[PDB]
Amino acid sequence: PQITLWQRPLVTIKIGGQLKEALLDTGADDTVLEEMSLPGRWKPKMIGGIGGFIKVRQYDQILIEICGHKAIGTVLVGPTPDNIIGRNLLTQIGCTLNF
Amino acid sequence: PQITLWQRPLVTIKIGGQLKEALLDTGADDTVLEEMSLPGRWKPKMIGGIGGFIKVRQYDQILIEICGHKAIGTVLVGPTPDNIIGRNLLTQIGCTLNF
Ligand SMILES: *[C]([C]C([N])=O)[C](C(=O)[N][C]([C][C][C][N]C([N])=[N])C([N])=O)N(*)(*)(*)C(*)(*)(=O(*)*)C(*)(*)([C@](*)(*)C(*)(*)(*)(O(*)*)[C@@](*)([N@](*)(*)C(*)(*)(*)(*)([C](*)*)=O(*)*)C(*)(*)(*)C1(*)(*)[C][C][C][C]C1(*)(*)*)C(*)(*)(*)(*)([C](*)*)[C](*)*
Repeated sequence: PQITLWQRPLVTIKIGGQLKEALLDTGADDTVLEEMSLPGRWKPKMIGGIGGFIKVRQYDQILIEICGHKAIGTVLVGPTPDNIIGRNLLTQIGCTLNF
Repeated sequence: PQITLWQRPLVTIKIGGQLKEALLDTGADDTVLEEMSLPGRWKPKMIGGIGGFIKVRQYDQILIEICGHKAIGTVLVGPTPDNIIGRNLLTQIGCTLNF
């Protein structure tokens, strides 16, 4: 899918048996979703964004289906305002920037 | 160009006499540049991200050259960690997302 930037680029993901909409974010090094329930062990961690720093938990080797495409990596769960698909998973579904 | 996401999608911009580097950020609605010297009048504005809110100053109709292409748009100048080119300018240089 070629996506134009007039509208936010939101995509359906299936993550841990639940369905979500997530933003495709090339400025995000990582993937960060709003609080949810994931099975598994996680480790504390903090990321930096524009308004400061949040404390999140990482889970690694989480299967995620992004718009019908399957990917497996680390997902950060914490208090982001929106679900964010970063470049750690954008390079698994093969996604590039073109202009 | 075709920009692949293994590395931050970082681009050279020329804005106000000055050379800067900025990230192409599809998750940013707006363009937020590091605090710098700009001519004109602006208005207080506040924006949010991961971490929370920042107070930035907003400039309309500023000419930017992004990877050589020119566009005119609102540029927000304030306390952000990196320079971000966001959807308001990225649709102007014809940028798309592909997977
Ligand atoms: C940007 C800024 C502007 N303004 O544009 C941001 C945004 O867009 N914000 C907004 C909010 C709204 C939404 N809400 C709801 N949905 N609810 C405003 N208006 O303000 N964006 C953001 O933040 C994104 C992210 C980004 O991409 C970042 N990342 C992180 C990880 O944090 C980028 C970065 C920064 C620092 C340096 C590097 C890069 C998301 C969406 C949150």
